[PDB]
Amino acid sequence: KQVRWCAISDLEQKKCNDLVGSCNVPDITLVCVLRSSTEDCMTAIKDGQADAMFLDSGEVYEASKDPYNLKPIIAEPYSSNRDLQKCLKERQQALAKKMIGHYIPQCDEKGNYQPQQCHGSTGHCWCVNAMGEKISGTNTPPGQTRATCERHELPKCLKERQVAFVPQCDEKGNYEPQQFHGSTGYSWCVNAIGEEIAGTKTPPGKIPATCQKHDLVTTCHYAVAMVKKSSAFQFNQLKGKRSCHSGVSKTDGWKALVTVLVEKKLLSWDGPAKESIQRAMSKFFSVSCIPGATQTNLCKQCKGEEGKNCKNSHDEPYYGNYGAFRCLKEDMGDVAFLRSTALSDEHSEVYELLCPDNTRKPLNKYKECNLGTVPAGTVVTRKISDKTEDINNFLMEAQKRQCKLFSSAHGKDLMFDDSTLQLALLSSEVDAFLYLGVKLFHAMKALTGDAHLPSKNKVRWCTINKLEKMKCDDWSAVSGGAIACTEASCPKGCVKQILKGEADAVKLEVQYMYEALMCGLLPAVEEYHNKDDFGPCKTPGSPITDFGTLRAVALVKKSNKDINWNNIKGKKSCHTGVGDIAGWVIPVSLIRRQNDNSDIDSFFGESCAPGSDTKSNLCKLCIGDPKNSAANTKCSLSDKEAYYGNQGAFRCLVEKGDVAFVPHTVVFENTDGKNPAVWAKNLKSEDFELLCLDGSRAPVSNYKSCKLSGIPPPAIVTREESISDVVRIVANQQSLYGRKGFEKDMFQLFSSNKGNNLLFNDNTQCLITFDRQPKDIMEDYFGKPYYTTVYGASRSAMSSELISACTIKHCSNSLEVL
Repeated sequence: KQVRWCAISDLEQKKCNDLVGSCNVPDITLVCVLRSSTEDCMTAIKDGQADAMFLDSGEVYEASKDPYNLKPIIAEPYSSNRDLQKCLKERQQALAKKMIGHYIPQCDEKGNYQPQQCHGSTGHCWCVNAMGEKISGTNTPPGQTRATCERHELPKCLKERQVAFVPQCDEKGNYEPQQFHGSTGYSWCVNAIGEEIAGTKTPPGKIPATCQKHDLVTTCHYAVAMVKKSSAFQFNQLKGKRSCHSGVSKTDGWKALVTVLVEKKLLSWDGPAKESIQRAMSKFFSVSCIPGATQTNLCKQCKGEEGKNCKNSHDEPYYGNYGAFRCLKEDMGDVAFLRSTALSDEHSEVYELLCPDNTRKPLNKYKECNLGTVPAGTVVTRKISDKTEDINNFLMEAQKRQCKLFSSAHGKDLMFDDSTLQLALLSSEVDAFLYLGVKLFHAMKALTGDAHLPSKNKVRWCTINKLEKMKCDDWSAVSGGAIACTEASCPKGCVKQILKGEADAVKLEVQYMYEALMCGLLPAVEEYHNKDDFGPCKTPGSPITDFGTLRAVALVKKSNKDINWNNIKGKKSCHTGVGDIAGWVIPVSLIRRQNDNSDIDSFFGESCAPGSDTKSNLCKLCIGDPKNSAANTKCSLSDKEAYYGNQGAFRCLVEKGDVAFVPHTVVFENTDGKNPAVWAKNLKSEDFELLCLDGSRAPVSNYKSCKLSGIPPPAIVTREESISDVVRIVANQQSLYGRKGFEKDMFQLFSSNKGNNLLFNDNTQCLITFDRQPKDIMEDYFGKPYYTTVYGASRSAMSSELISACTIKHCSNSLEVL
C-alpha cells in the first residue's frame, strides 16, 4: 500500500516528488525519504526508514554484507541468444502498456517474428531477423516502396553443419561449448559464435579442457578513461596526474581502474590486509575529485559546498558520470573515469579516450579501448525481502503507465540510469553472488579484502541441516584439523558456498549433478554401494567388479504377457514419484526421445505418479490413505500415499497396474519372503519380468543387460585446485573411520548416533577417488547412455539462475551474426 524510495540528493528528491505528483498507481503510494549520500540511503533501508534504492553493480557486493545486508531484486534485462519466443513476450509486454501509438511486435502463428515489422501509428516498416533486430537500412516511411524482407532465422551453427568437421549444436541451434572432431580425435572450447578460444585444443588420450558456457548479449556498457585531446600523456603516465571519478564505490569510476592498475604493475600496492586501496590511490594521484573518498587529496578538486563537498551525491556537482565529465571539462582533472553512457559525438571534437595499451583512440572505438564491461545497476531492498512485492508492483505499474522514470528535467541519471529501457523482477533466489556471477563476485571479494586464504591441509565440508552439522562437528573434533564444517540449507546452497570460496567439498545426489559439473566443479570421490565386494576398498586400486549403482527398470507381471516396450502407450503405469531418477526421470526422458509428440499427461492412461496434477490421468488409481476419511491425500509426494516410493510403486504392479518404473532392487526387496506383512505375502521374484529396450523380456536377475539405463552414483565435488588435496584428505580420513578403519570405535564415516544417511548414505561401503578419463565431464560422470537419454548430450538442456551466474557474457553489437 506504500513504497518509500530513498533519494541521495536534492535533485533526486525533486524528481521523486515529480513522480509522486504525476505517476498515479492504484493502491500504492510513493514516498521520498531524503538522505545526504548513497551510504546513508543504504543505512536507511537497513533501518527500515526506506524500502528500496538503485545501486551500481560495484556497490552490490559490499551491500550484501554488514552493515547493510541488502539484496538485489529488480534489474534491467539483457537481450541474448537464449531467449525463447521473444516476439510473444515483447508483444504481450507492449499490449500491457497503457498508451496508444506504440510499436506492438507482430508475431506469426508459431511465436516467431514476422520478417516485416510495421509501426501502426507512423506507417514506418522495416525488416527483422529471428531475434527481432532491425536489418540495417530497411526502415521505410509510408508512401515509399517497402524493403522486401527475407527470412533471416537460420543460425550459424546449423549453417555450418550443412556444407559439410561437423559441429554439435543444441535444440535451439546455438554452439555447444565443447567441440569434438570426428576425423582427428581432438577436443577444444568455442565462443558463443563458434570461434575457437586459444589454449584449449587437446590431442586425444589427454584429458580435455573444462569448457565454460557462453551467452551472446547486446547493448553492453564499459568503463572508460576520457582525456582532452590537448593533453599528451598516456596510460602508464597517470601517476601524479589529476583525476576525476564518478564515485569511490562505482565500477566505472574506481574498481575496474584499480584492477587494471594492479594487473599493469602501475599501482604501488601488494594486498588489502595491510593497506587500504584509498591509501595507495592517494599516493598515486596528486589531486582528484573522487566522491565518497576518505583521503583529503582525493577530494581537493571537488566543488561541493561546506558539508556537501565530495559526497556520494548529486549535491556534489562533480558526482556521477556526468559530474566527472564536468570535472574534466572545467580542467579540474586531466583524465575522467566514467561509463560509456555519457559518450556523445558532440564531444568527439575536444575529447578522446585513453586506452590501457598506452594509446589514444576516438570515442567511437570505446568497445576496444576500455577498462572492462560494467553490468547494469539494480534496485535493492532488505535481504529479508519484506517489501519486494510492493516495490515490484509499483515499478511495473509505473512502467505500464509511461511515467517519467528514466529521464528528468532536473538532471541526468537521477533515481535510475537514464540508459534504462525496462526494469524486471529477479528471482527471489538471486543475491549479490548470483547477480554478479562467479568470476565478478570473486573479483569484488578479492578487492574488498575478504579473499579466503586456501589451506591444502583442511577440507571444509558443507552440511544441509542441523543433524548433518552435528555429525560434521563430531567428525571435525575427531579429525585433527583436517575437516571443518559449514552450514547451508540445501545442496544447491552448498554448491554456491563452494563456488564462493566458503566451503570445499560436498556429496551430491545425481539430481544435483548437472548444475555442479556445469559450473566447473569436478567429482573428487564417489560412493560405493556394493555390499558384497570390499575388495576395491581395502586395497585402494584393486579393480572394481561393480559399483553397486542403481539400475532403473520397468517391472511387469508374468500374468500380463502382452505388455512390450513398443506398445506401452495407454497402459496404466506406476511411478515412485515425480522427481525420482528411476521412478520418473529415465522413463519420461526416453519417451520424449522416442515418441516425438512428447506429451506424458496423455501418453498413459490412469497412471499413478505421486506429485502430478490431481485432475490429470497421472493421479488415478492412487489410493490415498486407506483408513483416513478425514483428509484427502491422494497423489502426494509423501508417505501419506499408499503408492509413494519403491514399495508404494511396487504395490501398483500387483494391484491395479500393468508396469512399474523402479530400481531393480524393489523386486528382491518385497518378494521371496523378505517382505512386510500386508500385501506381498505369497508373491515370489519369479512371478515378475522386466521390460528391455528392443521390446522383449527377461527374468528379474538380468538388470545388468535388460535395463532402461544406469544411475550414476552420488559424488563428492570440489574445485579443480582442490581435487588432489580433497582426495588424499579423504583417503587419510577413510583408513581411520571407514568400515575397516583403525579407530572405528571412535567414529564411523558411514553411521551416526545423530541420524541416518548424514553426510553420506548409510549403506555406503567406502569412497573411491574419481578417475578422470580423457573425455567430456558429463559423459564421464553420467555416462554416454544417461547423458544422451536425459540431457540429449547437450549443455543447453537446463537453465537456472546458477548456470546463468556461471556464464560468460560475450558482448557484441548485435545478434545479427546468426
